[PDB]
Amino acid sequence: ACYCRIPACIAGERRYGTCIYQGRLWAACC
Repeated sequence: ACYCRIPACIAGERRYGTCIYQGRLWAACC
């Protein structure tokens, strides 16, 4: 599954895109 994260993905995840909520930009991390 993919998670929304700030400021970076966590261990063993890779960034594939972006989430938008609460007026902020999140890394989509899978």
